[PDB]
Amino acid sequence: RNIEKSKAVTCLSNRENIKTQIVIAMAEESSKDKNEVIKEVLENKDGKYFETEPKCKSGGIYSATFDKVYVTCTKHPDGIEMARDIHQSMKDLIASFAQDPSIIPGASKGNDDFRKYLLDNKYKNGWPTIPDEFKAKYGLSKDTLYIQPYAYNPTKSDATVVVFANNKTGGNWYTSLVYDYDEGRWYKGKNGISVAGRSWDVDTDSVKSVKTEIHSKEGWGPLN
Ligand SMILES: [Zn+2]
Repeated sequence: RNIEKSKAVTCLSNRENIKTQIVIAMAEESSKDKNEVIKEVLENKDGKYFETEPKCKSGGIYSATFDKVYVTCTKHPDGIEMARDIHQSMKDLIASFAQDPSIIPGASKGNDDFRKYLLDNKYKNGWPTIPDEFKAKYGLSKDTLYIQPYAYNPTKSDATVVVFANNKTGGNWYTSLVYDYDEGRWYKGKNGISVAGRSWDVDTDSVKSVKTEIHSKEGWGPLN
């Protein structure tokens, strides 16, 4: 129904509001336990944070963590969490390879082979996808948008990981949606950029890192 989709959109906005209030609350009492800060925001202690305790209309239960602040709902999978999880799985795999080349089977130890490992061993139903409510809110495509990693130089000491989303499950490194892992934000532009063949965040004289580019290219900006 339009009811269920609305519940999903509403919950997303809830989680973003929870995130902002937690962030503000932590900056307020900088020297007090963060889990306790999170608990009071979630429960709307003394009506201080919201008009009422945030509740998911689909009956989900909210959680929030501190690394940067992230919020989840047990009934509404969140695209930022999915991106973070993908980013960390690739980072773990890169660290594992650094101790043991054989963790990737076969002769080829490239980005596609690291991704294949992730698909075979963890994401067995394929890459996770950007939730419809996030797409509706932020003006993204009806197309299924696959949240997925690109590993730059995964066998080397300057390995980096970028998570992005496009309508392909592989073989296309151009994207208009890039997840900036450092900011907790998706970036969107209308002209796609390639995430391949260059570092997430180390610029050279002639080749700007993906991160530099998403923050400086024209038509590019933050979404959430
Ligand atoms: Zn929810």
